[PDB]
Amino acid sequence: SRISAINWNKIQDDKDLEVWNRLTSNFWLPEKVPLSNDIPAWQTLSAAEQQLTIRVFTGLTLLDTIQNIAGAPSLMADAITPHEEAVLSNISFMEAVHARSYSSIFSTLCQTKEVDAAYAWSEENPPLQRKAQIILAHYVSDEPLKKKIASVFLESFLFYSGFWLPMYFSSRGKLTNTADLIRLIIRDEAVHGYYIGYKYQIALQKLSAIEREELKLFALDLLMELYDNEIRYTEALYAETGWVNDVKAFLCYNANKALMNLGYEALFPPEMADVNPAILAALSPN
Amino acid sequence: KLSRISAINWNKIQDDKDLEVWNRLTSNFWLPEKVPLSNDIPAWQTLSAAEQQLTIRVFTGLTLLDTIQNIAGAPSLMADAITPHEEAVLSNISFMEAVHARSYSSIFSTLCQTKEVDAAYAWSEENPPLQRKAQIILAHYVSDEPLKKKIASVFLESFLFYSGFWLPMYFSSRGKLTNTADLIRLIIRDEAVHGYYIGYKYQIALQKLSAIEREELKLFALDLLMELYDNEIRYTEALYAETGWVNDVKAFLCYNANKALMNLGYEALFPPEMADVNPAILAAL
Repeated sequence: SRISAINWNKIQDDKDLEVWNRLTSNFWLPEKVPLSNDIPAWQTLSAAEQQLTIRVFTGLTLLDTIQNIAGAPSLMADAITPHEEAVLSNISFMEAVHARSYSSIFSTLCQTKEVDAAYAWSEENPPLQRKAQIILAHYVSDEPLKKKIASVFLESFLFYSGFWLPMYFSSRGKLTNTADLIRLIIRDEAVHGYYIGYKYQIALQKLSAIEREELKLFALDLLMELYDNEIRYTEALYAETGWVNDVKAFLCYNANKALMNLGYEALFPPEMADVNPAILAALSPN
Repeated sequence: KLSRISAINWNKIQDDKDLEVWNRLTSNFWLPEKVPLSNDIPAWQTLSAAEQQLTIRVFTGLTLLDTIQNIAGAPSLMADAITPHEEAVLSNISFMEAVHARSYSSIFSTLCQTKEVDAAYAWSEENPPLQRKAQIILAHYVSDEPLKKKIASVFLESFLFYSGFWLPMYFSSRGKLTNTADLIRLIIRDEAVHGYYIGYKYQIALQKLSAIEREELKLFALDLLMELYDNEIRYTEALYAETGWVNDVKAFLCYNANKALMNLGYEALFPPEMADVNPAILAAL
């Protein structure tokens, strides 16, 4: 028995139709955002701030390119309902839109030499290569639940973390339209992690207690590995700024969200995940 | 990073047509919800029990093909992309295939009866022709013959598919089911670009092969087209049996088989005498 025609009037899990409706309904393209209105704001940023922004965004671009190419697609083979497969094909597509959005921003605000140098930086940056390597290794592996754990960490932790910068600038009245575009990405990202995290939880109920325990420990070890590598990434990128400690706190905040999307309890105490209300205000994240 | 996957750069297009198609397909985004299907409810009851059943089975068969294209087709063409932008384009195509398929359940929900719909599904799960065409195309998508996969997908989209759109487009000319006709038009606006683009990439791949290999593929194409053609003929003679339009369809099958070959860069296989179709039908497409 091959493939059967999909019946959307035979939903097997109401969650599938809900996410499908939310994701498709929230469709958008970078051309829909008035990025050109940030050109003046861009001009008020220091040379150091401009480089920082470009490198950060190139980093996010790498992550979504992977999610578009290997991430979302590697989960489609593990879907437990035909409707899930359709939703995953929408997620994969939107990851392409997300990756494409950064080029939109580069075309509108930056100079070619400046952007090309950033792409060269991303090719050699240690922490960025390592994080891409780690996740990608799980995506090509044989263990489905580990692919989902990696995917949620990529979306609810690694990604969100890069959103601090546009959100900070926006709180200062700079790059407000780019910030709007990032909130469009977050609106998708929040649902992606939630959904994939939910499917992970269901798969867990079908396993022995010994097996759930092995995955829980795996989850925490992978998180600490990605977390500490993200701290190093952060300390090098924001070396100047004076914003390193704010970003770190943001990392812990999102790591807790990644964990709960997986069905686990928050791991970082409030004293480590205290995000400036200005960032939270201007945010609208998970 | 390193030599692994690199961040995609849309300001360094490697083939202008990748950007063109990306913009056209994303610009044409749509969902079945955007179509006032309900406005077709009245006209729907003006059809006999035979017509309704026929229609529902045609749409079920089409639903089977898109589901395949969404999960197996488009996705298998991924590994064969020759530019990063093509990969992103194929992911959009794969997504829209899910929208196409989902659209049919919308039509059933808005105009049919549960028992009546589940009837078509059981039918497709055993209809000899349908299961065979699905078996043929799907066998290629699973293999490691990149160019054959492209030939197969072009046949699945520019030939196998359009062959079912005839019916809905007739009602359009007549006056019945006008909103469903708008929907089908949206699916066609996508389908036409899909065959064109993939046929385009197929031709790029051909120039890189030896002269003997191109002839080999060129022959393989005709051998696959005919096998699906006769299997399609058997499919048409059955469903449209009653009605008395089988001839109209047999003539439509040939029309789209020539257009599918053109997407691959080949010459027409059926002379205009066999691939002729009512001007009204064509005027709706």
